[PDB]
Amino acid sequence: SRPPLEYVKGVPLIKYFAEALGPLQSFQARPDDLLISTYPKSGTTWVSQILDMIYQGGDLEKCHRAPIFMRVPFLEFKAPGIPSGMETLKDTPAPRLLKTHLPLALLPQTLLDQKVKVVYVARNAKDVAVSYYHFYHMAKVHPEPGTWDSFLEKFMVGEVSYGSWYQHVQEWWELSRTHPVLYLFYEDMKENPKREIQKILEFVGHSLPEETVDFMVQHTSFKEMKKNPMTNYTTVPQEFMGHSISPFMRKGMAGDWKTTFTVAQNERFDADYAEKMAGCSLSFRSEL
Ligand SMILES: Nc1ncnc2c1ncn2[C@@H]1O[C@H](COP(=O)(O)O)[C@@H](OP(=O)(O)O)[C@H]1O
Ligand SMILES: O=[N+]([O-])c1ccc(O)cc1
Ligand SMILES: O=[N+]([O-])c1ccc(O)cc1
Repeated sequence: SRPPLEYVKGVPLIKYFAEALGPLQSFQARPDDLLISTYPKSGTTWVSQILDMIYQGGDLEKCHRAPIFMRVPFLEFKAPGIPSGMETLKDTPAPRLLKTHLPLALLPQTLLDQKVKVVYVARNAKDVAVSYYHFYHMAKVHPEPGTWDSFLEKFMVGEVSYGSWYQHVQEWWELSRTHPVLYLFYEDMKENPKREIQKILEFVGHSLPEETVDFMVQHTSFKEMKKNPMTNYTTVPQEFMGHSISPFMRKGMAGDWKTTFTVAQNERFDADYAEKMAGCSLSFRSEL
């Protein structure tokens, strides 16, 4: 019933995920692992499904084996009456696709040392905040969200599960200068998914015929993913995720934060964002 966050090295975390970090210290990466890394609500499930269809040669018979959360072990995950990501990892064959939201301050150092390829997805802060707010309501391991205005204040000082968005997107953007990281944007995927799939294909070093890429484009669109039981999280216990409170596949839009942010909230957020992202080669689009 909505436990408080726990701080581990400056990072606020779901308490079961904090507990999960102990067993995870004995995780050993493989030169052929591939890590999907995002701040929450930035496109994790979307890119996981794309990467997993690439892994199965574009066939969809093969992606229905089990849910996405079984096919792509979530490193730090754990919950009551649900297998930890470390547990699920035991039964995952190489080459493995792995998922995390851990800041670099917590990331198993084995992944950097083994030079593990990373697919990093970033999304504009305002859509992430709105998506995160609704997520808190359905995903019951999170503390109480509160009102949207108070949730928004928490999001700006990084007092939410996994801490600061502004730091996450910046530190992984720096990492990409020195480590194999394909650094993607949710808004790009939204604008031209085929182009982004072709980018992911080239990073993992596969080629596919164009028909298979079109097939993948269709089967990873918001509407297909919303109705697919394997990707929409409807198979987990109600005590864990309340689908009738807010579906995991909620809207899938770039730019709809405008229907949630008030004008005062926007002005404050914009002033704060400019202090935080002061210098940056890194930039985001709020809208298409
Ligand atoms: N194939 C797809 N196309 C566009 N957005 C999708 C997507 N699959 C899921 N998403 C969206 O991405 C979000 C969740 O990201 P994550 O998988 O990292 O938790 C949600 O955003 P919204 O709440 O804005 O709808 C969700 O609806
Ligand atoms: O990541 N998740 O939300 C999960 C992960 C694994 C599981 O068995 C159920 C849900
Ligand atoms: O709290 N949860 O159950 C979560 C949190 C993050 C995520 O990527 C999936 C599941």
